[PDB]
Amino acid sequence: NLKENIVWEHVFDNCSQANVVFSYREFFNKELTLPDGNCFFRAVSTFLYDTQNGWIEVKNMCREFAETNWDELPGVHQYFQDPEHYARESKREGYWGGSVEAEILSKLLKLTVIFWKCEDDVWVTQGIRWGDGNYLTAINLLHIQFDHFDFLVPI
Repeated sequence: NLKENIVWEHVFDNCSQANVVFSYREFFNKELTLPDGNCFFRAVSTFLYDTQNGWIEVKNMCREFAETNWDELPGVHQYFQDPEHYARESKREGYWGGSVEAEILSKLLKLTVIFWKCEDDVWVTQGIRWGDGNYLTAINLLHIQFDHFDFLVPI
């Protein structure tokens, strides 16, 4: 029961986490992303544009929100000194998206972002969430081994 039986526990700022056990195919259809280091941005691109091909625009909008709204990003502050530092690192070859950008996008887009942990391509066992919504009002990502992210579309 994804709408009522989840015990989300505060982590930090707008981030919470939970043990939540379900076969993801009962609630979602999975859309694969290219297995490169841009997979997080590819998954969000699929949500925004119906194609993973716009992943650079997602990286761009994260950098821009860091510049215009730096004060609202305490999670980002744990890892980056200022917006210019974030822009420098996120443009680098080999940068991998994740929790930093989940915070940024939840606040830029004003919706919830959820990472659903799944290690056997069937069963989710944990969630981590930025924002206060449930999965129907969220960007849902399947978070599998080696920090690969695929996109999940609610049924």
